[PDB]
Amino acid sequence: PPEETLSLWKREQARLKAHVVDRDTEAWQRDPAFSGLQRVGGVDVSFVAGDSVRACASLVVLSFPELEVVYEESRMVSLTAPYVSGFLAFREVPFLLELVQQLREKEPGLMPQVLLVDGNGVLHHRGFGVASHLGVLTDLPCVGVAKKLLQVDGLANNALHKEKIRLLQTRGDSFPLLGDSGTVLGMALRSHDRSTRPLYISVGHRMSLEAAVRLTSACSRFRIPEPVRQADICSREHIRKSLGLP
Ligand code: NA
Ligand code: NA
Repeated sequence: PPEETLSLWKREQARLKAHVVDRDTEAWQRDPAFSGLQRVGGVDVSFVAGDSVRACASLVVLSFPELEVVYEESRMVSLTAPYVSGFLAFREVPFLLELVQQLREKEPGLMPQVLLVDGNGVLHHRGFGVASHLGVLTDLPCVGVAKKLLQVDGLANNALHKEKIRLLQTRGDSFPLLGDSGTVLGMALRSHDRSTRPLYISVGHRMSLEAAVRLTSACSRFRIPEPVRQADICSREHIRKSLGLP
């Protein structure tokens, strides 16, 4: 894309990042068992294999703590914004925001109290990933749940990182991800007793990192937390139906 587009995207990230709230704002977030939390949402965008434009965007809502799907919606979309590392949210957030608003008007009684986002929050090139960008615009508590480590602010998958993973033992075990300067950007979380590869959790909006990590653990029946896993499944199924794939 033109340099003017990146410059204005950077400025919009800065505008919105100033609205990120990196503390807990709801009583349910400050309770050990999340008393008062009833619905947790999950979001996904998945590209059609062999394509960088056509994709499926999905929103699911699950009951908590039962983790049963109570709402699901998937839509095929065309991601026409250019792809630039550090700016993925500009491709994906428009469609996820539209799904949340459709829910808010169609069935407000099913609105999630928090979203688990397949993507990063403040652990990001500019401290403002998809989870933070979606969180600020929806004004919903949002957690970034990433399956791989984004190597930003001096973070690296190095010998130290691998030894810290070795010392993770069970579901719920976690260690902090410290930016080169001293800002903790997220946590690596072992989400399942039988998997060694952690998830990388960071604040999106309106949650503390400690609470976000605990919520992600509470939502994990398998390695991928249930709201994220169900949104991924919904997108894959919708693509296969829409394109007639066996
Ligand atoms: Na509950
Ligand atoms: Na271990």
